[PDB]
Amino acid sequence: DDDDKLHSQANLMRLKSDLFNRSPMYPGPTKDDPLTVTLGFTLQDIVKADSSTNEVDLVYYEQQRWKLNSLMWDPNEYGNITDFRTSAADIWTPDITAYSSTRPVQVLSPQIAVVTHDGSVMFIPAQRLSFMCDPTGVDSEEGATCAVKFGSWVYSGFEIDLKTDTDQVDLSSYYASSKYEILSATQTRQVQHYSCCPEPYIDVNLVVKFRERR
Amino acid sequence: DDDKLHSQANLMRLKSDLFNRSPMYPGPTKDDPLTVTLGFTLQDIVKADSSTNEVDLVYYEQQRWKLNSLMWDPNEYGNITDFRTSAADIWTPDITAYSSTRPVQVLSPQIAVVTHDGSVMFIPAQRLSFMCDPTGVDSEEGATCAVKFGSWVYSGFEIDLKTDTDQVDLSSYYASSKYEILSATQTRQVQHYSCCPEPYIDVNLVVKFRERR
Amino acid sequence: DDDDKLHSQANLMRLKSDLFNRSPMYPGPTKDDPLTVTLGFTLQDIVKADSSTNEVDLVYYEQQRWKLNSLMWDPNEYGNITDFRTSAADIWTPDITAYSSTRPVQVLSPQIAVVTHDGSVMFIPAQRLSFMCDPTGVDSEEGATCAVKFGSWVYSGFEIDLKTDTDQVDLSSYYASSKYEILSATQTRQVQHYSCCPEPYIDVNLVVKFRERR
Amino acid sequence: DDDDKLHSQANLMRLKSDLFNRSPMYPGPTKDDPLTVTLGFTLQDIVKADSSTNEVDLVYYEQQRWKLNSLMWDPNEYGNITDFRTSAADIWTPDITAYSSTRPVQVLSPQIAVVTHDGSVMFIPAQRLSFMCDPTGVDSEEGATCAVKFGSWVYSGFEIDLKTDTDQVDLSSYYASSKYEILSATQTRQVQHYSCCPEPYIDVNLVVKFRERR
Amino acid sequence: KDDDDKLHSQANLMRLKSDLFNRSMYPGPTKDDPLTVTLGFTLQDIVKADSSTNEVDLVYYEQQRWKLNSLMWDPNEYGNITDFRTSAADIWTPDITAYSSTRPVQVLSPQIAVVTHDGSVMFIPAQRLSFMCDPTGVDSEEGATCAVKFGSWVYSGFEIDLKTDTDQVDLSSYYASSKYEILSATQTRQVQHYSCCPEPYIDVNLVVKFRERR
Ligand SMILES: Clc1ccc([C@H]2C[C@@H]3CC[C@H]2N3)cn1
Ligand SMILES: Clc1ccc([C@H]2C[C@@H]3CC[C@H]2N3)cn1
Ligand SMILES: Clc1ccc([C@H]2C[C@@H]3CC[C@H]2N3)cn1
Ligand SMILES: Clc1ccc([C@H]2C[C@@H]3CC[C@H]2N3)cn1
Ligand SMILES: Clc1ccc([C@H]2C[C@@H]3CC[C@H]2N3)cn1
Repeated sequence: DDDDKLHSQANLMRLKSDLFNRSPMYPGPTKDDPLTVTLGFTLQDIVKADSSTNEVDLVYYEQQRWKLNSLMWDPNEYGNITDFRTSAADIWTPDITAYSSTRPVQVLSPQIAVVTHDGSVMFIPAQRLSFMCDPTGVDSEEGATCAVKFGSWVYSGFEIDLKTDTDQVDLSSYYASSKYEILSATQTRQVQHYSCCPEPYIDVNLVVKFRERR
Repeated sequence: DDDKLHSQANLMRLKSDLFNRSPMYPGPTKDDPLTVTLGFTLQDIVKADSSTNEVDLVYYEQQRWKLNSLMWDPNEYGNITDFRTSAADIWTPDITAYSSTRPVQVLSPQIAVVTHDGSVMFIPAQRLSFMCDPTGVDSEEGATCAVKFGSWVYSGFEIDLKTDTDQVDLSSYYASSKYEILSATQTRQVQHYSCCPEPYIDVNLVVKFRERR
Repeated sequence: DDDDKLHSQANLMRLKSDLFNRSPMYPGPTKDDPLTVTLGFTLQDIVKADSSTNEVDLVYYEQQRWKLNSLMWDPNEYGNITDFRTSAADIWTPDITAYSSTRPVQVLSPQIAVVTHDGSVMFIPAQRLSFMCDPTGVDSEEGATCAVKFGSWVYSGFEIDLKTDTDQVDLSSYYASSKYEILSATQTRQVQHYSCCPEPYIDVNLVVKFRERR
Repeated sequence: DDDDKLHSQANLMRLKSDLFNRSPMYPGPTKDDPLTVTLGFTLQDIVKADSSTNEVDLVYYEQQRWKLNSLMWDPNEYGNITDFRTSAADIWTPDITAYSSTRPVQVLSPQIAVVTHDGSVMFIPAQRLSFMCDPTGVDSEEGATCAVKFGSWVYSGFEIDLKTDTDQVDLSSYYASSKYEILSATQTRQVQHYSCCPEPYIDVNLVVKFRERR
Repeated sequence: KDDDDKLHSQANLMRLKSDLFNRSMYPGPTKDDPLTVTLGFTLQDIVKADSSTNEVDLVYYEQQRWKLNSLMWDPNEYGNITDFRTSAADIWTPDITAYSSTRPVQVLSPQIAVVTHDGSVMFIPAQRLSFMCDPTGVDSEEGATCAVKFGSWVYSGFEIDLKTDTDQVDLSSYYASSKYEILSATQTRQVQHYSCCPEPYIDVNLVVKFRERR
């Protein structure tokens, strides 16, 4: 049964080939082919809050899900391969960007996604973000409140739509011994209009109330 | 399903037919001058280091230009009016801050939008450290600083700049920033440099600011 | 005279060619072809502990080992070459990622591995890591305790399995005059489940007890 | 004129393709075929003088100019194209290096150079340099005084020679409101010798005298 | 006259280089076919000693020297070309790495090496290194004392050997005005053994004894 191993790999190498070098590179969404990306935020730590610049440093991971008929296949032609991991470079990925960011976002996780036979893609980049947020109040019972919104930078609402599965930011993995404890963190979808462009823009707005321990 | 398949067969076609045959339109020439429109939305003045006289801004810079070479007719492609593309896939203008003091930091996806008339728009969100003496930032008057943005390699006869208005966009300036803005103006300038015979256009960003109170 | 050197080289260039550029795959692990990676940690220095952000900086090396039938050769027909060094780019390498990390990991070693005729691969990246770690207690007899877990970020337990050779993290090479002395450092295998995914995920958890030297 | 821009381009695209793609790119100067770069500095600002490490940070741009015969063409064979801009990684560029630098040089500007028909090339990289410089006295009448030498790292005086246009640094762009006032800034050709190598090495010595701006 | 002579000299060096790389190739040292690098340090400056992390930052240049068969030519087929400069990435270079480093080494110089007709290569990368080093006592008569060993990361004592030209580090270029005076600096050949692997590994041990100025 090392022969069995060899087939499962002949097949995966074939599925991947037939997908990525047959009808090459899906060109991103268009008005005519809109795409909805599901966003979820696991907040792990509020690393730093610089009260003299009003920047705050978060480490989270952001879970992204979309679906593409172009990534669809029947397992029964690929030997019951239901899914597979691939390089995030190998496929179109959504350009989800933090709007109040103040340094380039730092990737903490491997650039790899998982594609399923229904053409559904899931991708979870863990990131360190520095964003505009005024920590005044972080040492009072009330704490301080901060927001940062995540959305497509280039695609409108007619091209990319966003939706969350839940309002509650995942705090189950929040670092126990963090300098700051979480009081609430909500992921909410929003529409904004910008002075650049006629169309609306979907973002998911992350709102975090927090304070120092003791 | 079916209709989706076509509008992507088309997009893959347009993209292909454009970027191949002239892989690289090779940039402007005196023969083929190009004007790029600049706008600045100021988001935040993060930091003002009075000990080094560096100031830190976070803004985004909106760039627009036009290229016959990116021109196409919607009816050739099933009414595709425009599309998103990688910023590496196309020629982009080399707009550089002149009094910058650290490499500019890109905060946005490197992607642009191309329209059927061959007009391109691109908006890099940037964090900039530039030369600026914040003395006065703690007085009613505040402190004034300037930093000029312009092509680094292309002259006025190759790239020209113009702004659609002189007021820097402050509608999205951070409400709880350490510094409040008093005025921010984007104005076109001509300078000459000791390096080169021809004139060089820059858009000069002028910002008066003071500490929030 | 010197001709012998020339053969050993023709033959290494041949083995490498026949392996890499006459492919037959390696697409990474799948359920049908699971892979077990051996992890070992040599802890070199606790560089910094920042009490105000609850971040700690470690310098270690991470010894990885796996096996691949696809990298297997009969040395007889390659001038009796038993192994060779290759660029880590030139092969599939496991995506072993620190979960509590707070800045991207810093590579301190050459991006090179050694492959043996049995298809066994060993790769030891030296790294600087910053992770969520609360140093409170670092200046008491007891010291402070911190954990960081290392695992595949994208491959589950059905694709990648992890195993240590020993529970003892290697302190042989730990800096003598480091700001912090180690009181124990244990590498222990674990299974977690995550909100993202149906299947379990293996990680090796590094647990470090430390305090300020005298 | 639609076509009068298609021709201009096809020519430039072909011109470039003739010089690099079709031509074997020039292997740097030799003792047998030497080369003179002409260096110039525009000093823009002394950003930081750190008297706890004796590092000073300058921001300046360095005008570089050399002539290559491999880079000559006939504007008659390319629709009268007297010159063009191209990326610095398409051509050979001199390795002019700061000798007393303490942090790898930071590029403030795009990596693009201008080539003219007679083969002359100009390159103006803008940079930030941390170099070894005791700033004691920077708060007195007479100020402090600092040197940093630029010159080829690898090529000696028989491969690369240096010229300046003038031994006055370009203070025309010095930041009027800089922490530091410039008192003098001179650039001078020099010959050194080092242990490594038997020939002499040519540098241009930048010497700044400055004080904290009253 | 000279226009032709410099077109010949170039065509030969263009040819010679394309003879050595674009044909004839060298896959690093083997036990079969070993190699000795000769290391030498010119220490230039101790920039920073951070007593809060026990990190020291040196700025030095490292002279590397090895000899390769695959790199020999006869100047009479290549018009008396005794040597040439070429990019480090066109030839094999040793992976001499700092063992006690805390931050990835920073390259202060261009990556170009010199190859002579007898196959010998010289490569002098200039570097900024942060390494593990308790600087206590640095403000006393007797100062502090620190070691950092450089040596191959992957290659054993049977693939790469090391030798130094002298046990004295070059302080003839030490920054006369640095925050730290050097009291001694010696480079010493050493053999280590590690858990990971069976054979000896050779390093050169750099040992610096230093104090703050006055
Ligand atoms: Cl494609 C993808 C992204 C993220 C993940 C997650 C599952 C485990 C836990 C976090 C991360 N690793 C799994 N797969
Ligand atoms: Cl190419 C492009 C088009 C539009 C934009 C803008 C839309 C969202 C909000 C500001 C910025 N991102 C940015 N880039
Ligand atoms: Cl290749 C090149 C040509 C010209 C220039 C110059 C244009 C602006 C002003 C001085 C410098 N930057 C810079 N680089
Ligand atoms: Cl390949 C090579 C040869 C020589 C050098 C040296 C010559 C000058 C002085 C030190 C360094 N720069 C550096 N690299
Ligand atoms: Cl492929 C490989 C082999 C061996 C090693 C190790 C042996 C010496 C000590 C640490 C590192 N260098 C690291 N990587």
